[PDB]
Amino acid sequence: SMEQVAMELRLTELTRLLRSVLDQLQDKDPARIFAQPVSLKEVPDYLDHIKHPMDFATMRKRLEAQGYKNLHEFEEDFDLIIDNCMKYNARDTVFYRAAVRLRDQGGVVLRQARREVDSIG
Repeated sequence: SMEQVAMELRLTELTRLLRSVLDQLQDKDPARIFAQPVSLKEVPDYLDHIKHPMDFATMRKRLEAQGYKNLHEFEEDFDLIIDNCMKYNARDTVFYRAAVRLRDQGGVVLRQARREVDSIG
């Protein structure tokens, strides 16, 4: 149907905007602390602590399959990256600190993304 096509065009365009948002958030992680999944070879107990691992590479795979239907879904995964790190790592660690700075800097990007998603529809 033509409606299904219109819907798919909206999803494509959301994907475009979320790709740009993802790039911008990932620039706020210049250390690349969040770039890849925590290695279960290197942290064998990780899943005993963290039930839903997340990282920027995993988000990108979902994004490119158009697997984010709305901005809320995408923000859920970004918040997992941050929140997983702040639980596993102590306050005095470069990992925790990196997550705080990513959260704070990312907030700015996400605030305007929400306005754009609403504005463009």
